Amino acid sequence: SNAMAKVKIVGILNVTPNSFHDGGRFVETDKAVVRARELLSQGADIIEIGGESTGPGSNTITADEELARIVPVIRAIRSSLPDANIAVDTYKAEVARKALELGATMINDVSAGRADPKLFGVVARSNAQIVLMYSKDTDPHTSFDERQYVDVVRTVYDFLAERKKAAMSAGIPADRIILDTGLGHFVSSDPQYSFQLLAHLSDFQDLGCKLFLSPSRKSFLAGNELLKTADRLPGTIAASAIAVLHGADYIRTHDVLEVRRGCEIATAINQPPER
Amino acid sequence: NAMAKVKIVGILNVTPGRFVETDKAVVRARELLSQGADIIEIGGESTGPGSNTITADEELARIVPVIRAIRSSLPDANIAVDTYKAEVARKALELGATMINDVSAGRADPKLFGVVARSNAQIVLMYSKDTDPHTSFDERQYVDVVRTVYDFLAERKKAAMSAGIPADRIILDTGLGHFVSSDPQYSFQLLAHLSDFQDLGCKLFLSPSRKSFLAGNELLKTADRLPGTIAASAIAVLHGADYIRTHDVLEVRRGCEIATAINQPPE
Ligand SMILES: [Cl-]
Ligand SMILES: [K+]
Repeated sequence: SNAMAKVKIVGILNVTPNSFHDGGRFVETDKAVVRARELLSQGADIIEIGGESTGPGSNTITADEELARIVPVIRAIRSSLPDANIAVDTYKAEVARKALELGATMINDVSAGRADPKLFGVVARSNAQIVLMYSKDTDPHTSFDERQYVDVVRTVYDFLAERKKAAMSAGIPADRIILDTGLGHFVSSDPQYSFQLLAHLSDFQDLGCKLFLSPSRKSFLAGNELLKTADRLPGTIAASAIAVLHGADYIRTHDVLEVRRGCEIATAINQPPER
Repeated sequence: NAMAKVKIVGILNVTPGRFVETDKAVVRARELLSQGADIIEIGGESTGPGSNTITADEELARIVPVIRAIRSSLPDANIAVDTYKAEVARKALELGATMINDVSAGRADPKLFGVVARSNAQIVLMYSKDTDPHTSFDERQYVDVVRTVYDFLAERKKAAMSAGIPADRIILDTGLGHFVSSDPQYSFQLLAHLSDFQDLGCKLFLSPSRKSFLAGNELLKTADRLPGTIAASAIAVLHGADYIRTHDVLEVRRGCEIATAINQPPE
């Protein structure tokens, strides 16, 4: 029949220790597992585990520290929740390699394969999907910068087409390549460009890949009131629903319950009558 | 011998119909005073990242009814106005404000210094990395942020005095957060070396006030920045701050009292 599939909701699971010094890792691992269960309980389809933040102001960490953070978490989830689908947010080949050996089935590379020349190969030799994100910066840690564009849609489309080609040349087929236009500071600290990408998201379907976006209480949702993170849930729901309406196949979020429910409405609007 | 406590400046933002704002504004003003604020700083125009310009008429429409309401209901309240517009400062001073905080340090409106010169009010000159009063998201780097900010404040104090404002009515703010840089390290460096600014001979005013430079390694959002704000505000006082601007009057006043006590020499 003509049934439109629901969007896949990607729950964000960031593993960041509280204590700066050594010790207290079992406690942090246990906390991450509890959060993973809650994400699944709220209806997340994929749990995206990351040990290194890449938003503005974020610190770079070594592959060893990154693995020390996520490995115990991945192992605990795969062991107790084997039904759960795990994605790993990393730009390092060594980290991706280990994550894939442990059962992760998706790698989300904020640098679209530019940070580590070996990452595409690692993904190619697995059956994992790769999410290629557009970023205005070469460095995987994005900057606060009010970048301007003549036409952001063209710039991002051209970048994603080139990264898709590069991934395919490295051995990853098109059916395992997912594209993310980026939103917020990854695109620009000037919010207009994020809204323009959302308006024209359907144009990206021509690249022949599933689409992944993360409005997720980002900067661009501040609006006229200059709303801070705590007040951006309605805007996050609206932007995520509109993204689904315009073609998003995956929505990444910290607010699984609410964003899943808002996106269900977008899917229902896109659902043609059963006749 | 007894060192005076810092003056706490309570933030009262009047940024959104119109009339539904004033009784609520008076209620908040009363609460700021109840918590121990010495000055109520009314601001009708946001100047943080992503903000846009509002007209002088719109700014006046926002703040004037609030100033009038506070003067009437809370006559003992000292009022400051956060504005870069001469026309707005002029009206605020006529109505009783005794302090004008200019995020542009007199650069945005060539007539603002003259307006303040022709009053008995104090002016707060803040350092901003941008010429436009609405600050940008920009990870501005510096070879020596303390030297850059010090020289900027010196030049601005000189301009204020040239316009007719005496040194005893000039207050300096190094800026913190995005005004200095979207890279947090520079805000911490200014707090470390705040005592160096005492050489300019003016009282010092700072506003850590839950700014994003306080996010730290955990990338803490606003709701979780109170401990950092308390620590930063207390260290600012320890290092020479005469005024601390905040939304959290009670807690910041109490934390700052500890810094004052640490600065109190023995008997
Ligand atoms: Cl420099
Ligand atoms: K303001």
